[PDB]
Amino acid sequence: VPTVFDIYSRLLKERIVFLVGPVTDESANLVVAQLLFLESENPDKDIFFYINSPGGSVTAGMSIYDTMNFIKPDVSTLCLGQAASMGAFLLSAGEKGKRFALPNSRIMIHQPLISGQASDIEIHARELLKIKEKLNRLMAKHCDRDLADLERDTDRDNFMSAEEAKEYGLIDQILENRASLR
Amino acid sequence: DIYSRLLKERIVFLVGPVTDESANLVVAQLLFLESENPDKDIFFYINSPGGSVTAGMSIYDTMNFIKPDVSTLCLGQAASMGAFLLSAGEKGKRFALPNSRIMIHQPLIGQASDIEIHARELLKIKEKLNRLMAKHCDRDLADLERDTDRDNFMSAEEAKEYGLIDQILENRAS
Amino acid sequence: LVPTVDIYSRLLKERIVFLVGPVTDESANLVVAQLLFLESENPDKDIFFYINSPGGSVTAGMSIYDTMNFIKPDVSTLCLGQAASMGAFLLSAGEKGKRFALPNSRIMIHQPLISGQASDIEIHARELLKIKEKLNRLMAKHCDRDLADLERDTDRDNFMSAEEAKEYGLIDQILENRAS
Amino acid sequence: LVPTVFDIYSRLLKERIVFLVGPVTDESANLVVAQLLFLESENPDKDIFFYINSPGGSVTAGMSIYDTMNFIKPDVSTLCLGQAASMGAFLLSAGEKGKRFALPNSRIMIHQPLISGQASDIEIHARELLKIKEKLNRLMAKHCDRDLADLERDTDRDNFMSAEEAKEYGLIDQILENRA
Amino acid sequence: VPTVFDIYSRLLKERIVFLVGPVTDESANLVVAQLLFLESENPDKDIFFYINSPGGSVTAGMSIYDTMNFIKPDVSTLCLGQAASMGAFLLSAGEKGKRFALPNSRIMIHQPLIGQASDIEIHARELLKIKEKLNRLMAKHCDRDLADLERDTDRDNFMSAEEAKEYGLIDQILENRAS
Amino acid sequence: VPTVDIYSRLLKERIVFLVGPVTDESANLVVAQLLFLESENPDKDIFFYINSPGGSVTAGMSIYDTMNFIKPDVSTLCLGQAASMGAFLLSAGEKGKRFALPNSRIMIHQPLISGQASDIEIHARELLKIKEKLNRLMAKHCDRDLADLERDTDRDNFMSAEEAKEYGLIDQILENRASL
Amino acid sequence: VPTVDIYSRLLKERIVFLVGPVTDESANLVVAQLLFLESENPDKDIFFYINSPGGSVTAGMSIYDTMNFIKPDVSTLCLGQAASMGAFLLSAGEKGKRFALPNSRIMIHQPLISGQASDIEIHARELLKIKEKLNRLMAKHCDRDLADLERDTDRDNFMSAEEAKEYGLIDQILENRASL
Amino acid sequence: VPTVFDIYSRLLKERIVFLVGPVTDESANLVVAQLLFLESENPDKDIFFYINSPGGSVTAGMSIYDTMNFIKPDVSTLCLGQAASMGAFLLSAGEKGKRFALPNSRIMIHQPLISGQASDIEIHARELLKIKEKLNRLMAKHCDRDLADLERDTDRDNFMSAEEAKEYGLIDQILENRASLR
Amino acid sequence: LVPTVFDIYSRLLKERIVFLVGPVTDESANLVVAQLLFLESENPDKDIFFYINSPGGSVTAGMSIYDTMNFIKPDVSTLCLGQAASMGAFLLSAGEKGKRFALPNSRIMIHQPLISGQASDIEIHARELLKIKEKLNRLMAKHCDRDLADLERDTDRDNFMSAEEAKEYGLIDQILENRA
Amino acid sequence: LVPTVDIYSRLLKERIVFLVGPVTDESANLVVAQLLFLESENPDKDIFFYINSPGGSVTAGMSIYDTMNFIKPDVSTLCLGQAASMGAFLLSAGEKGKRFALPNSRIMIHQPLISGQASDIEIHARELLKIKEKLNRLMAKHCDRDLADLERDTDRDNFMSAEEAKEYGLIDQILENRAS
Amino acid sequence: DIYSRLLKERIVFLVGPVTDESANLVVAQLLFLESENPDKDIFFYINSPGGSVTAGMSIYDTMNFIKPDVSTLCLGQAASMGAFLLSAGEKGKRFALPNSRIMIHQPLIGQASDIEIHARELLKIKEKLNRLMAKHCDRDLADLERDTDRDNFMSAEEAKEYGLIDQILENRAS
Ligand SMILES: [K+]
Ligand SMILES: [K+]
Ligand SMILES: [K+]
Ligand SMILES: [K+]
Ligand SMILES: [K+]
Ligand SMILES: [K+]
Ligand SMILES: [K+]
Ligand SMILES: [K+]
Ligand SMILES: [K+]
Ligand SMILES: [K+]
Ligand SMILES: [K+]
Repeated sequence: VPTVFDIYSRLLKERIVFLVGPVTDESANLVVAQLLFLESENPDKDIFFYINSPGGSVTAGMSIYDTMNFIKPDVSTLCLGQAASMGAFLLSAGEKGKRFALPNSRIMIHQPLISGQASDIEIHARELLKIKEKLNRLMAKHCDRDLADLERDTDRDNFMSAEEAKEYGLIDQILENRASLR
Repeated sequence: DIYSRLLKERIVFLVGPVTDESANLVVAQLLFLESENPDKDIFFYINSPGGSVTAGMSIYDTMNFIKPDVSTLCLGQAASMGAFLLSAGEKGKRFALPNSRIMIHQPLIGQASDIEIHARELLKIKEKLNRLMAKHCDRDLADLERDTDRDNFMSAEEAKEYGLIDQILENRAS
Repeated sequence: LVPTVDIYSRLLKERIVFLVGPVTDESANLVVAQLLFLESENPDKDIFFYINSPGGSVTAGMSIYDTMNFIKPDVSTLCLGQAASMGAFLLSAGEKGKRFALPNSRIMIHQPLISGQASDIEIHARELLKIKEKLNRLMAKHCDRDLADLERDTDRDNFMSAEEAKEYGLIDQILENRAS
Repeated sequence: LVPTVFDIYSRLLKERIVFLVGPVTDESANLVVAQLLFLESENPDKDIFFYINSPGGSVTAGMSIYDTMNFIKPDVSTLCLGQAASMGAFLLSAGEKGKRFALPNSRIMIHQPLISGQASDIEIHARELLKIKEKLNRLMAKHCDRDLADLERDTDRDNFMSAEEAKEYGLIDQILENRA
Repeated sequence: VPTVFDIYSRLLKERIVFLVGPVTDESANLVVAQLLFLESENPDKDIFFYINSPGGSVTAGMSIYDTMNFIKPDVSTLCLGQAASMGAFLLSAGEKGKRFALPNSRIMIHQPLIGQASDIEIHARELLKIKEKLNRLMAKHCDRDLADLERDTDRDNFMSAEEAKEYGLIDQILENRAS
Repeated sequence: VPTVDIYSRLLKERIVFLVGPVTDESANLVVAQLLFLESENPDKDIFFYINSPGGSVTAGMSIYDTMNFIKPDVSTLCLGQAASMGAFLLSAGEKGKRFALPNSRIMIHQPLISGQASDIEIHARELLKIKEKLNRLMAKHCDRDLADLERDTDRDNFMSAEEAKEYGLIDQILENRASL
Repeated sequence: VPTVDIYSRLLKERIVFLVGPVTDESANLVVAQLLFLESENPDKDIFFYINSPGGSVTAGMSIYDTMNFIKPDVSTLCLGQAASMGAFLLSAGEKGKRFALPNSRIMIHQPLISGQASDIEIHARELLKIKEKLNRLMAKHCDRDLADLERDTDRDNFMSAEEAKEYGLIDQILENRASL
Repeated sequence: VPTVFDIYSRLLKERIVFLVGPVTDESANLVVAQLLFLESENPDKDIFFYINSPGGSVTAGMSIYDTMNFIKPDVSTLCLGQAASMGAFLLSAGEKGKRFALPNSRIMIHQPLISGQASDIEIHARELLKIKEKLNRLMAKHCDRDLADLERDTDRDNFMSAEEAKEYGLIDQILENRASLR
Repeated sequence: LVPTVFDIYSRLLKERIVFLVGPVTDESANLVVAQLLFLESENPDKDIFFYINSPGGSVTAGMSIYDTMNFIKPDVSTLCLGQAASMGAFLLSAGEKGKRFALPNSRIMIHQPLISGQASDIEIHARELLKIKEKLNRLMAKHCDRDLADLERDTDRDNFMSAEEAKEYGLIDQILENRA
Repeated sequence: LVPTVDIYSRLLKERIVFLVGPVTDESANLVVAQLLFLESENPDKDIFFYINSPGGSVTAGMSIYDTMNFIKPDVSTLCLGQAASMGAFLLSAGEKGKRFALPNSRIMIHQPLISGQASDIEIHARELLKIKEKLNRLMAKHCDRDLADLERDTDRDNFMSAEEAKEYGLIDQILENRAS
Repeated sequence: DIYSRLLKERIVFLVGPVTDESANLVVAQLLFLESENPDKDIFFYINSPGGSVTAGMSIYDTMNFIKPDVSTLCLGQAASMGAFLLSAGEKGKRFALPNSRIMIHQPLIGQASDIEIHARELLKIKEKLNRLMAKHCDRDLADLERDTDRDNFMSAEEAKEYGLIDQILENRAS
């Protein structure tokens, strides 16, 4: 990581935080920690959360989501490359009006998928369906859409261009260069 | 071979895990014995820890389909599907040797939509087997749900009291 | 590890043929060979095809299906244990009026599954979708059902009891014993 | 693992039926060669029935069967069941013209050759592969009564065909639904 | 396996049945099948059950044990090489007066050995029931007190043929066709 | 890594490297260097040196959109090779500032890849969307017609520096700082 | 193996097969068949069918010396392929009775292989002795000059049946029993 | 193995015995058993021992050697393909005057090679050297040569053509076809 | 694992020494590229000393170094220590003429390219490999002041050379025994 | 896992360089780099090269050897533990009069060891034999011994005590302490 | 780091197996400590099961070569080459902690010609180490051959009586 500080620590001084690759407990908590630090540095200035992720752990992603909502600074989100599954959930969770994608980003949403005794399978199946239901409800809220839309649109993999994600309510604006924003 | 010779005495064995292959071999022997003589008892000796539910159901439904009475005998152990099949023997002709042990328990083992479908199917299987075992044991479904929630080991005498077998045989003095 | 009197050859004399376990080229062709043999021994007598299978290769299954329909004897089918996917397809393909299940059999139906360059992925995706359509049209015919029902009812795994399979049109009768 | 009757495949050999099932290997191909030579020796004046359910395999092992078919006196009638892909399709199309058949739900697939050191050696083996590619196209066009350029176009990528499409192409002569 | 009949089927004509190596469901049931076959052949003649086994599955061993007592023929036992754990249990289960060992055989006896806490509890309890029943039956075979067997199986207990005769596990040691 | 580290020292000269496979992590490191250099001075050119066989399409698009997004012109330099997504990024450099060294090689091709039919259908459609979008963008980079890119990427297409320049993928070949 | 076993039945017709790699065991089985046929009748031709990619040089020499040792002429037939030691044995057949089918292929090359310098020296010298001896024998089989074989086996040399015949490796190409 | 008897059992009726591939306890004892059987069938008729072997276990080879010397029938030996190490030892052990090779056979002789505490290594090293010495002495006897020749000529791998093996004393005659024998 | 002085290789970089050790990979080659670019930036008027002990590796990674050597202003003097084989020899011979050296017991080896799908793809990649083979021969003949046909002859198989033989060939200019 | 005051860098200040374990390109080049560094720090002061190595790559060892002889400082060598094969070669290559061993060191010398097509095996066998001759000539010079002695004495592994190595000419003195 | 700090107190550790790398790290620390002060004692703490003979000899010869006295201390265990090095400490300054254990034993580990060469070398090594240990212990070579034929475990007191160490230290009260 090229020092100049290492490059990512240098960009954190500009209040940029990256989520790259799969969402795990460790990658999620490092994002969380940066969020908490930037709030400590300045609780009123925007934070810029750059997401390039295929998704990953649901609980790890929820640690990021809840921290984004907790802290005082607005967390603006930007998809580069892709935001799929939990990546898309988090992209759509950015401060409304400050959710962005670059022109050739790809977004994808879908229902939960997973890798004992019948009693235990019942317990975990019921929990998995509650998780599916909660994510559809939260996403509907982010997207300003009907819950029935999210139930329909996550039954199988739903790949979206940047424009399709904006029309869906998942992001607010597509930025090709600086000139954009409106 | 020894097992072919004993088939001539109308003896059929279930030994070791219940698989599609081991179950169907039992099914074929049952159908053969019925073809040779549809009216004479068959002796089904079970020493098995269980295995596949559908493979076991192929044996169960064959036992009930064919004309011969299928007498069952537990030697060593009959656990899970082994115990189900032991209890399925013709009533009055279900036996265990004195130091046999029985064990009964509930069934064991993508997208959320698919997990839901399969969990539902597993719970349907669990209830059907409990209802069928209750019928074999002349007990209630609620007793079987109770008593199979975790592994439930039974001696021969305990199995007889429960209704899974009719008699314990030390020797031919019934 | 077969007993000898072998048992499956002895039962082939009673015109009984088994499909047990996954459908592969080798397991399917052994069935084909038995069907052709039985037709050779007597072309007018029914054959009894006992099925306990989770399915497998579609093309291997189609070799069985087309042989069942080609040969002169009626092929009666019996599900014991389970008939899932291609197994269910074959169970439903037996001579109408002679498709049976034992009472605690399980049937399951679903759409095709698969467990390079974009051009080639395109060619193979199109072929898998053609297979999906053909099997729905064929199953709808076996079941005396509408294509739109089969398309719907196979989108995900669809488990059926013996009585549900009868109501659906996949089998004709449930047999509890030799008095049904 | 084969039923006894005295082995079922040997029993069907008495009916002049020869199977090719699964991948074409030196050993599986020579087994077909051996059966063809045997059937010709037993009676050179009766057709042989070559049933194919194969995804293909080694080109050279396939040519050993091909040249044997054409060498011996009997007409080798071919039948596709399940599938005949790559070398399997080549051999299906090589059956005596007028005696090439498919069952209704069999599928055919044709394509150009595939393979799964020093530059001088890469050159040598590459040259041989393209020689195989051109030869097989020339022979397939001959089997299909088609122009070489059609086969060149149609074998660049995997080309799947239903029995009706394969008949229209010239690879088979007739589709058999049953004994009618 | 050489042929004459293969060698073991030929010795079945002498009513000799072998248990060799680890006791498994499959090895145990093959023994049961031979015992049942010999009883059908002649229920009034003794069977000679030669044991060279380190032990194995308790339930597989019990299937042989109960069959030995179930069938009409006397089941004479002979240890060659070793009879350890379940092998020793089966050796001592022979018809009393007809349990034998060769002079350099070795016998060994010991106690049985091998999820959610609830399941561990269930299985530990079953293993301890196994422990008590096995001690109860061995004391019966050896004509000893339950407390002796409890004491003497807490850890591995190796016994010579003479020691095994002294304990009550066998009746006679055979060097030649002696007795 | 020699220390002054060598890559940070060259970052001072606005040199950024893409070496080896394009992954989420290697692509994002480039993005961070591009963003950093923009912060340091938004009007001076950046020199993006590429020796890469390709890799992830979406990881590469993250580099692409960043190149087009920031104010600095991103000049590209192929050294060794620029294949697939590497060649894509070489061609995305600011028109007039795309270069290769004389024995560099470029290669272009259509996308490559290494469940249920419904899902296979969804991903096949998305892959063909990717193929079309990339052909559309490359045709623009090269000031060529889409049908030329469709034709010219059906299989691996290797190009010398001189061939890549004529194609419109690069602007100039640089032997030294006097070939400009 | 179909039963009459198929290979024993063809052994009655003095047909012996070499299929797949030449190993000590496959080579010695051929030797035993050749010796047996000599015992049955020492004056009638033997037909040695070869579909082999080669294998062990010494195992192959055991076949060679046996062919030359026994009284019967050993006619050879290449089907599929005869490569390396396989082609060597094809060419060792009784001159005038070496054949190939029309789409057979032959390949020839120099020996291939897959400690202390003193030992490496010993085995390198023995391998070059093998190379020379085999080139010397092949030149004789083909009625050609040694320098031609040295030149023509430096790398893999693939030959059609027509090319192998012109070379002197085979005598005739057989389409059927009328091409003779 | 083509029945006609299987082919090798058929050739055993003509008193032909094969050793093919590596010499192991099991392959050696099967050769031994055939030797004992043929002696039982007829103790005065020659036996023909065809050898195509790279060698193998020294003790297993010695079981063959000693059985060949024990039984009443002469054991004539024939190398086809190759006879290396213990294969060569056994080839050279055939009845003198009846040791043969086909024209392109290869023979090879060499000293023993092999795949704890120093005391144990000493014991096994001393045994290995005794084995080396005994094989050189026995081979010298088979070859009618000086022991010093065998010590020299087995220090490293010594590959021999059929003619070189005949001149060495290892075989008696090379047979190209039936006409040979003398 | 490098001694501290501030790292030893960085310390020798202060003396304008650059090492290539072991296989040429994208990452090891770009590390050399980076050091060359750094040394030119620090002082374009001083020679760089490129010490090579390498068995070769990726041709394209080697070309990235080659083109950089020729691109930058400094003379890149090369020195063989231990060995320079394949791409290592190519780069050694590419040093500024008059400044190519070997130590007395170093060894050089040159050879043609090596490599360690569908026939259409085999053709494409084979064609590129032979293009690499001809290009490298043309460039080596240029480095060695020799005729192309000499390099064609002399690189067909592994060609090992002592320092004195490599000097006579034209690959190096002088052998250095010590500082004299 | 080095202690810090790191220890090997601290001892490099006293002009001590270690070779420990197998000789590889990387371990040899680290030594070369230290030798060149020490020469740079002071070209007239002795360097102390401590060797505990079983040997390894000949070409990597030759890179060390030629650097020892090239640089201006005398390189004194010290064997501790063992110096086997290339380690012994390097121990013996130290400045004459300044080659030492500790009293319980072990030295061992032997001929080279190595742990495709006949043509290539020939080329490489010839190169291994050239290496064998060069190392014998060079060791004979270091030891002030005849080539015929080194040829003889390296045919198999030859272990030497410190006193035997002195008598042989490989070292000059055995050092028991700083009073020898 | 902790070990760098203790090196400042002239403490050097041998922990775990003796390898070329672990031995040479010890050698380098010994030479460094001598360079810093050639006259002050060095404290070499050994907890080792042994390992490579030649790697151990590199330490041994360095201990004897450098000017500083090398005091040795066994903590935990010193077995095989660990025990050899413990006994090699400057006489009068070889120590063990009270529950240390020592163990001594003989050395442990192609063509017949090569096996002969290496077996001979192994037996030469065995005798040299026995002669050297005898010297350290003020014992006879024949005692050491006797007493190392198989693993010979010794307590601290047994090791002191044998001559491998001089004193057992419970604390600084020598
Ligand atoms: K916030
Ligand atoms: K019944
Ligand atoms: K029909
Ligand atoms: K024909
Ligand atoms: K009894
Ligand atoms: K830009
Ligand atoms: K002949
Ligand atoms: K004899
Ligand atoms: K330059
Ligand atoms: K010097
Ligand atoms: K000292």
